[PDB]
Amino acid sequence: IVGGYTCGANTVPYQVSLNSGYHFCGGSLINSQWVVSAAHCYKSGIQVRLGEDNINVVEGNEQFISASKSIVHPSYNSNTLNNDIMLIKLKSAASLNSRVASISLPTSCASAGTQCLISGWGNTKSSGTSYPDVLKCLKAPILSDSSCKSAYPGQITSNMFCAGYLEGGKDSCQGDSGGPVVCSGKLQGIVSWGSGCAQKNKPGVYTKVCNYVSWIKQTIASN
Ligand SMILES: Cc1cc(CN)c(C)o1
Ligand SMILES: [Ca+2]
Repeated sequence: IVGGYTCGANTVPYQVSLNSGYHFCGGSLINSQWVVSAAHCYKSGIQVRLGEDNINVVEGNEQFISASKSIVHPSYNSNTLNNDIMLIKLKSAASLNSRVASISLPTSCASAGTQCLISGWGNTKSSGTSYPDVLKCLKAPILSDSSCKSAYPGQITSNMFCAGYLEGGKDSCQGDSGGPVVCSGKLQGIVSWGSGCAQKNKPGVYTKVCNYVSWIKQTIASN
């Protein structure tokens, strides 16, 4: 997250870190045994880390649970990043509490102008490289489909939306991949892609979660 703020320990209780020897992606806990992330975060050997603030220090509220299975969306295209969504099942159910909690799926799509919270352990620099240890947060509005398409000619599908600031300065970045965009207590987006970070007229692009609720529910119900 570039141009954000330090969230505060366990203030974003649905935020997970995906770890394969190191943090490589964010995710969102949607029930006691399932995480939603980006399909571009797919790899084998995933451990889900919940209750994290400082990802380099065991602070006492963590639960570390290995993934038993991952399900990449059947229509995910890695070139275009269309349908950039994946489900991860935990080998055992997380113990839910005030610091480890699920986030509700949307019942309807959020509109341009809706204020959301984006979070992650990604790069905090727009030019250089600096990775924070503690979770960073950014309040950002959803941008109109028209401005999103104008920002990225030929690249925005019906499964994507832009959020952030056309002036730049405040954005998601590398390492935030797969993490949450939460608006009014609903998971509306997944950190997906962009062009650099916090650059003028290049806002973050997010997977449009409301399009996938039926798939998520049916997949969970049979797996
Ligand atoms: C994970 C990620 C988010 C964004 C949006 N600035 C980029 C380039 O990479
Ligand atoms: Ca920790």
